Amino acid sequence: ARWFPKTLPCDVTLDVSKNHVIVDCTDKHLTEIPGGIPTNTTNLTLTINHIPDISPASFHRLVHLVEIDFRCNCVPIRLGSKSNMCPRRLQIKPRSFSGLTYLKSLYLDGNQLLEIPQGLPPSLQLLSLEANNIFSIRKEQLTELANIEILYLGQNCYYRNPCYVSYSIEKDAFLNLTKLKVLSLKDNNVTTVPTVLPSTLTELYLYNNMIAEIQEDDFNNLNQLQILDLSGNCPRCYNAPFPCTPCKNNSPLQIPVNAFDALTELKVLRLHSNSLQHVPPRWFKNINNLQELDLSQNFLAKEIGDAKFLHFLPNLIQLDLSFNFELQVYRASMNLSQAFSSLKSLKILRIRGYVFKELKSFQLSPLHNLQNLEVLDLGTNFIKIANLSMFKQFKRLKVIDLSVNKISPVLEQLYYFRYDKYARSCSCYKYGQTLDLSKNSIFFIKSSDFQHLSFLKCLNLSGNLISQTLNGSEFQPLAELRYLDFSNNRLDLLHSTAFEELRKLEVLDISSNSHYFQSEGITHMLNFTKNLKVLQKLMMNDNDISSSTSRTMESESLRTLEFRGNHLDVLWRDGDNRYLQLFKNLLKLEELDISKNSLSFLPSGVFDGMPPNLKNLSLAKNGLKSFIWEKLRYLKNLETLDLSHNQLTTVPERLSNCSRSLKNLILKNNQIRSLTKYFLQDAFQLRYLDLSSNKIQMIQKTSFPENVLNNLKMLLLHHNRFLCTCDAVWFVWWVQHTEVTIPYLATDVTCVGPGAHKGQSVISLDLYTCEL
Amino acid sequence: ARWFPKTLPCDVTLDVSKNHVIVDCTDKHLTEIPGGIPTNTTNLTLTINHIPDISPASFHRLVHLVEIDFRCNCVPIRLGSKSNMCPRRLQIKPRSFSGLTYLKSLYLDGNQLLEIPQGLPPSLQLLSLEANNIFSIRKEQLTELANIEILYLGQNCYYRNPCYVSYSIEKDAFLNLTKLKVLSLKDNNVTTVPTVLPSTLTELYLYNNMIAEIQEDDFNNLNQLQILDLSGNCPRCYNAPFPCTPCKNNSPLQIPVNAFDALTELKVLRLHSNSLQHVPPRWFKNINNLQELDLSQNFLAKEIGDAKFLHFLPNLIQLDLSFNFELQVYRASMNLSQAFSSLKSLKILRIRGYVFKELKSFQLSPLHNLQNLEVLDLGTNFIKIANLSMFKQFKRLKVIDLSVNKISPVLEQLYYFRYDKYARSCSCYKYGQTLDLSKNSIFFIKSSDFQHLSFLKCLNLSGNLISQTLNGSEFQPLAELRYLDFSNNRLDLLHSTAFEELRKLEVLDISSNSHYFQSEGITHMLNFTKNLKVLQKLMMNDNDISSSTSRTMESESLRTLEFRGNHLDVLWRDGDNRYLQLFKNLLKLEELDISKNSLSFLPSGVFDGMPPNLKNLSLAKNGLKSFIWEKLRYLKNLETLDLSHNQLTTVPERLSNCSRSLKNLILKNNQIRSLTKYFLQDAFQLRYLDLSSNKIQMIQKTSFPENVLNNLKMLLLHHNRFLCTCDAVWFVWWVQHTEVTIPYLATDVTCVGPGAHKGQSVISLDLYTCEL
Ligand SMILES: *[C@@H]1O[C@H](CO)[C@@H](O[C@@H]2O[C@H](CO)[C@@H](O)[C@H](O)[C@H]2NC(C)=O)[C@H](O)[C@H]1NC(C)=O
Ligand SMILES: *[C@@H]1O[C@H](CO)[C@@H](O[C@@H]2O[C@H](CO)[C@@H](O)[C@H](O)[C@H]2NC(C)=O)[C@H](O)[C@H]1NC(C)=O
Ligand SMILES: *[C@@H]1O[C@H](CO)[C@@H](O[C@@H]2O[C@H](CO)[C@@H](O)[C@H](O)[C@H]2NC(C)=O)[C@H](O)[C@H]1NC(C)=O
Ligand SMILES: *[C@@H]1O[C@H](CO)[C@@H](O[C@@H]2O[C@H](CO)[C@@H](O)[C@H](O)[C@H]2NC(C)=O)[C@H](O)[C@H]1NC(C)=O
Ligand SMILES: CCNCc1nc2c(N)nc3ccccc3c2n1CC(C)(C)O
Ligand SMILES: CCNCc1nc2c(N)nc3ccccc3c2n1CC(C)(C)O
Ligand SMILES: *[C@@H]1O[C@H](CO)[C@@H](O)[C@H](O)[C@H]1NC(C)=O
Ligand SMILES: *[C@@H]1O[C@H](CO)[C@@H](O)[C@H](O)[C@H]1NC(C)=O
Ligand SMILES: *[C@@H]1O[C@H](CO)[C@@H](O)[C@H](O)[C@H]1NC(C)=O
Ligand SMILES: *[C@@H]1O[C@H](CO)[C@@H](O)[C@H](O)[C@H]1NC(C)=O
Ligand SMILES: *[C@@H]1O[C@H](CO)[C@@H](O)[C@H](O)[C@H]1NC(C)=O
Ligand SMILES: *[C@@H]1O[C@H](CO)[C@@H](O)[C@H](O)[C@H]1NC(C)=O
Ligand SMILES: *[C@@H]1O[C@H](CO)[C@@H](O)[C@H](O)[C@H]1NC(C)=O
Ligand SMILES: *[C@@H]1O[C@H](CO)[C@@H](O)[C@H](O)[C@H]1NC(C)=O
Ligand SMILES: *[C@@H]1O[C@H](CO)[C@@H](O)[C@H](O)[C@H]1NC(C)=O
Ligand SMILES: *[C@@H]1O[C@H](CO)[C@@H](O)[C@H](O)[C@H]1NC(C)=O
Ligand SMILES: *[C@@H]1O[C@H](CO)[C@@H](O)[C@H](O)[C@H]1NC(C)=O
Repeated sequence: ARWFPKTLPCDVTLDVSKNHVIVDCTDKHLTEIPGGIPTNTTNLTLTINHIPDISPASFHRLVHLVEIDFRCNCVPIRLGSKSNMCPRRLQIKPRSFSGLTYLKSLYLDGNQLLEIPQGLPPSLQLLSLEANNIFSIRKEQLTELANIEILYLGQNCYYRNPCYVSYSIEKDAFLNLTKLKVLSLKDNNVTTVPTVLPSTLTELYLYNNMIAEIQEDDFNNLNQLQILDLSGNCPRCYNAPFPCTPCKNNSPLQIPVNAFDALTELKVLRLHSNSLQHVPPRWFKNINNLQELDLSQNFLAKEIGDAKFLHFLPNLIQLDLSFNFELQVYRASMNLSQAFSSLKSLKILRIRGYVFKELKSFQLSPLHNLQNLEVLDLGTNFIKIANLSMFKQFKRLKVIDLSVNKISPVLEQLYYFRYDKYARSCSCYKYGQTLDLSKNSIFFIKSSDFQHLSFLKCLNLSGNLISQTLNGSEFQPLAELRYLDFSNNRLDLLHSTAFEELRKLEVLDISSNSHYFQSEGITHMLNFTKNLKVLQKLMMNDNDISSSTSRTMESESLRTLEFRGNHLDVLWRDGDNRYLQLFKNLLKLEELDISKNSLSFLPSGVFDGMPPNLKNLSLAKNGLKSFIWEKLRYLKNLETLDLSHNQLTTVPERLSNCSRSLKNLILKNNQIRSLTKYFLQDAFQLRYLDLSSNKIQMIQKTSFPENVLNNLKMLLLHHNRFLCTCDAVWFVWWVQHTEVTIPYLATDVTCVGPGAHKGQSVISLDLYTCEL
Repeated sequence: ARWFPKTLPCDVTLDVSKNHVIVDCTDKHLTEIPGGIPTNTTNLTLTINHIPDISPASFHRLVHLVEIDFRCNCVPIRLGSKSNMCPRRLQIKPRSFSGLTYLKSLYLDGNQLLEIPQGLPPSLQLLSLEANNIFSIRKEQLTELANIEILYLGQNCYYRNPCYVSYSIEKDAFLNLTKLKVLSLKDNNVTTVPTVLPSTLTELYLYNNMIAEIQEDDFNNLNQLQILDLSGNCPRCYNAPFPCTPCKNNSPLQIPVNAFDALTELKVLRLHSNSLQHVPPRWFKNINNLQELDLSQNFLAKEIGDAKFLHFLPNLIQLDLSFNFELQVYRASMNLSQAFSSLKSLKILRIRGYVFKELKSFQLSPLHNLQNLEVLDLGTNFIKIANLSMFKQFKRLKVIDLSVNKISPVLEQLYYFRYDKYARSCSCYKYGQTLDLSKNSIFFIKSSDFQHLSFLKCLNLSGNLISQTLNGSEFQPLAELRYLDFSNNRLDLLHSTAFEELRKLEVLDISSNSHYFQSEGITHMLNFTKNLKVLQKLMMNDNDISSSTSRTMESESLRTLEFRGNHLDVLWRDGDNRYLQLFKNLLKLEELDISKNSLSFLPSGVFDGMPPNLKNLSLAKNGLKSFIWEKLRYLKNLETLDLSHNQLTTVPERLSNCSRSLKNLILKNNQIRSLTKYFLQDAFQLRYLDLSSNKIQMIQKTSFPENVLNNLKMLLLHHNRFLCTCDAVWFVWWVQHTEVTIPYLATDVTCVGPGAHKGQSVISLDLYTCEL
């Protein structure tokens, strides 16, 4: 199928439309730039290798390069692997880049460089030098960058990559960069705003530095600026997860009342962790276009009850005031200034970490007539009391977020406290109105708790303390609810009428409710599904279910059942036939996950007990030591079979004789040491096959007929025990010449032997002596 | 050191005092009895192999055998491995046992035998034939057993090993076994009590059968019987975890009032799962000695309120009345008859599964003057209300068990419901008075909850819903408490005064309280230990701890800290020095478990930050990819180092130069491929070394000096990658001749190659061609 096998250890992709030739050698354990890179290459990526040097030889033939991505070949010690430390900084020899007349983007982040690389071609639009050791910026070193438009210099002096001095920037070092639009000097030990900056700037990132004061004219000429981030200058250090040094005298970042007067195009202003105690209204007198304001992690608790500056922000879309509470103070209630009602455009309001005992409806009246408000986030406030009926006046909202509180009758998990959320490395909302009560202290629920909340589409009760026999009465008002997340509670399924009042429920999650399933003698009605007439997906993972009072689960609607992390091995104890049809009467079930059920064997009868339309079956991670492949004939609609992470040792003699429907067969991480002689014969309908991480030594053509292989959408073979003897000649030739997608050919499709060939890639194997 | 290497794949022990030669071939994957078993062998065990036959050659030379243990070489299908099913039942040829003039004990359980083996020697005292296929007992087949005292015939016809007919016993089949003391016919589909039985019987096991009625004279002659078990005849089938057929019309096992009149020596009567509705006092008229009565899994709920029979049981030690509740009945309270007060000798009372809402002090008054009472078990009753102060009248008890209830302001976990708790296979009580409130619904606690309970030594609150900031006030009456189990709650360690009122506390378990450690920005005072002045052991496993407001834990008493299952990798983020001394001021800490903390590397400063008297350190299961062995020099008292289940690839060049104190070094399940040339040179304090489950190919003599090997109590080497070439000549010879204890030589110290030798045990390897 190929006359010239590809030996290059990189992926090569063809973007005919914009004439791009993409060569991606990411994470190929290279110690040199590989030979034979195509001369037409436009995008060359060498990220995460151990190439110690660049020289004119490096890209000599590659005159068409628009982008070199050479990140993280020598990353700073505390940021990189401690098992493969980089011994010496990347060495760049003169005029390695000057021949590349078309080069627009150069990424050299994370190479321990000491100076800005010189000799760069004047076509360059983007230069990236994050996580190097460059902490002095001189005008002279920037002359080469006349046409530069995006310049990243951050992370060159901070606690994970120290330079032990203040960052240095020469007066007007950036000024004659007349095209520069984005400048990022974050995480750099910078002490003053650099001046004068070019008025072309649209984005300026100065956050996480040691700037104590803003001068009146620091931003005087920047009439095109759209994003300004000054966060983390004079940080609020309480409970900081990183080493945190505050400004002296509990000082805030000092910003003169007129400092932003020139910023008429500013759409985003970030003032997170600046220890602000006041927000002067005068700041925003000439900014009418501001859309996003971040004021989290300051000391604005009292300002929130006053907040006159809000009257100047009628175009604001997002307001963040999270974590402004006064230390050691547990307020009685939330005091929102009436000025919030002048925020006519607000869609997102976040006030986590205000820290107060009781929320009452009148406290939210300033928001009552904000017509665009879509998200109200009051998480992590330790609220003990809130009458949920209160939110009848907020039907228009998409998400009401009370997550992580103490109520009783999606942002990353580190978000407000992490050092740099934007550091670069080397859900039920769509169903409609969401009330998120997850991670609260709700121990008991009753219908009145949800009075006037009939409009709700998703209710998140995950991680409460609900330890209750539901009988169909607790959710009566929730007549529109489509999604209930009830995971991490203590559901007691005594009654098969549980949840039946949720007559429009489509998704139910009762995962991690194992408490009552763990003790003998307790009644469990797993047939509670019959009463849920539009239920589409049921999750009951990690419930430790090893017994059931009912012997069948019933549903004519359910299409997906997740049953992972239970004890079907106990339910299907050999000799006990009573539960072999547990799933049989889920007539429209197509996907069944019964991985992690300690199923070391399948008793006869489980396959005949499967419902008739089963399409996706997972039996992964069961410790399965044997498997009657012929029993797959009962599964007449089977398309995906996941047998990964087991102890299987054989494949079927004729996959076509076991299932002439199967498309995806996943056998990774088993103990298979050989294939049957006619394994895939006539298995035409097959499209995806994972044999990786087994012990296969040989594969002959009879097992892998090409009438089958070339309609394979992927074939995974890596991490086996291939023996590269003259018996392997067909397999080696076929692998070298096939166009079927096989991952990790360059890195993990390897001979274990004999001796000479140990560790050698099958792709590079020369077997001419077999033909002499 | 040995002139004749042992090649026999069995363990051989010498018990010089009792003149025993013990040969243990348990689970050696033998398909034949090995040659060369010592002629003096007295105890031979071949359990769990695949030896298909026994013949006169089997034990030909072994005339001194007192015991043959040949269990489970062909186990019934539903009881055995489905990956290695036994193809044909064990074959015993004639006269295989008659030459064994001293044979006292013969175990042939689980071999699918069809008849009682004939030709047995007249010395035999014990025959065991459980889990075979013998379901007709004839007097003729028993004549050979004249001297038998112990006969196990159960598990030959039941749902896990069906015979599809009723068990058959000939009239007086057992009568002429005049020495028989123990007869077990459990799990056999028996339909009547066999008669007449020999009057020597002391123990009769007839449980899990199909006996519907006892005849009035079925036990008439058994004036020596001490234990009678008739349980599981007419079973109580509700929520049974095995296929269960009740007698119909809800009939009980029918027992005439005089059926026990002859059993004057009876000490144990088991009537579990017999569907009893009454316990006639007349049953016990001539049983004056009964000590143990099991009446669990009947329908005695109403009888418990009357219970006139208890007046005839003044010597009873143990009474079990668990799971007698009426189906679908949730009683208001528990009604214990006054007759319980006549149980003068009672030590243990178990009444689980009575199922009632409210426990109150007056309900237990019949027990107030039972002076010998030690255990009151009221678990699994769904009690919602209980004033714990009532147990002030129960200071003499050792354990008050309210586990698994719904209270709100040690038996196996399958015990009452499993089919045969005695089926054979092929904790804080010690501190004093214990109140076990585990697995209840306690969400909030206050001091008054423990009013009058100052005598308690151990309190188990595990698995409740306590989601509360403790501040030192909640446990004030518990002035003698030595052990608090607070695991699986939702501890909020806001205050460093938590638990400080428990001034005699020695052990605290706060494991699996991860809830509030999972959300960012929440204050955690891990320095709460300072106030606990006699605390010896602290468990805080599986708390997901990744942040702390305090930087150090402090204690003058703590000796053991379990800190497993947290995120020290995040706390010790490279470049953040603030937590590197978290444990430094636990000045008396001797044991530290920080396994499972995602520590893929150890930041420098961790070892210098350890407290000075640390002796046992676990770093297991961390994904550790590298390790600076020289840093062990900081741990001048280190004796045990557990690095198991990591990714290490090297050992130190000279262990003695890293730690002068190290005695136990555990390196199992790593990636070590070779040892350093002088690894163990002069490591004179080393005593235990585990290198199993690595990738070692070769070991040379320089690495293993003999003056060090002579002090090793164990050296574990199994499951490596040994290369059995002429280069391995020292190691192969040394392994064959050493006296150092090396486990699994017979089974898992194996050549991986070259070719001819794959799978061969190095103990069997012949390398003479290397020496020609
Ligand atoms: C190949 O490299 C070019 C050069 O950087 C990439 O083109 C840039 O793509 C971003 C994505 O929107 C644009 O903002 C830049 O303006 C583009 N620059 C030019 C000169 O066109 C391109 O994305 C890369 N393609 C791949 C597949 O890596
Ligand atoms: C940021 O710059 C400060 C100084 O502006 C550095 O602090 C100095 O560090 C040296 C070397 O450790 C000390 O000897 C001086 O006493 C420090 N001076 C002051 C004024 O603090 C600091 O190390 C730099 N931070 C990083 C992360 O590189
Ligand atoms: C070796 O076999 C003898 C004979 O079966 C065992 O001796 C019996 O041990 C039990 C347990 O202590 C006693 O109750 C019996 O009284 C002993 N004698 C008989 C005739 O059964 C002995 O325990 C075995 N030893 C080992 C190490 O297996
Ligand atoms: C226990 O004995 C009964 C008979 O006393 C067995 O039941 C019979 O089984 C055969 C074949 O399965 C049926 O055709 C009969 O109808 C059954 N008879 C009755 C009276 O039910 C039963 O199989 C035996 N149990 C075991 C585990 O062997
Ligand atoms: C040993 C009990 N077995 C049956 C049983 N199961 C449960 C259960 N899951 N939850 C409960 C919650 C409250 C009260 C009782 C139960 C209960 N009961 C007892 C009864 C309702 C009479 O069936
Ligand atoms: C945003 C969190 N700031 C630190 C904090 N942690 C906790 C905690 N673990 N538990 C609590 C329980 C009740 C009320 C408050 C807290 C609380 N607070 C707030 C503080 C003012 C210090 O009390
Ligand atoms: C809220 O705070 C504001 C300003 O700090 C002030 O009007 C008043 O003290 C508070 N009002 C209420 C109703 O609590
Ligand atoms: C909660 O508020 C609603 C107002 O919609 C009211 O109907 C209900 O009585 C209140 N409940 C409590 C417990 O205050
Ligand atoms: C419910 O909230 C939990 C806890 O934050 C979250 O992990 C989960 O994804 C949410 N469920 C849905 C369906 O969004
Ligand atoms: C369900 O339980 C609720 C809550 O206690 C109760 O009001 C109602 O009577 C019960 N309904 C049924 C049908 O059992
Ligand atoms: C589920 O099975 C139990 C078994 O007794 C039965 O009581 C109940 O009627 C069944 N489920 C229904 C009716 O949804
Ligand atoms: C308890 O039940 C027994 C049995 O019916 C009855 O005789 C007795 O009067 C009851 N006593 C109480 C206090 O309920
Ligand atoms: C519990 O009983 C004790 C009697 O020892 C009494 O002092 C206390 O008031 C009772 N508590 C409650 C809540 O009834
Ligand atoms: C407390 O009870 C739990 C739950 O039953 C049990 O697992 C644990 O071992 C008990 N703790 C002690 C110290 O006995
Ligand atoms: C500790 O909490 C208890 C329970 O609310 C309270 O009574 C007590 O005053 C608190 N003590 C301190 C010192 O805050
Ligand atoms: C624990 O350490 C913190 C330091 O963050 C301090 O506020 C507190 O007083 C300390 N408490 C004790 C008991 O040492
Ligand atoms: C390790 O060995 C070197 C060289 O023999 C010696 O100088 C050094 O003191 C030793 N260190 C320890 C801790 O034994």
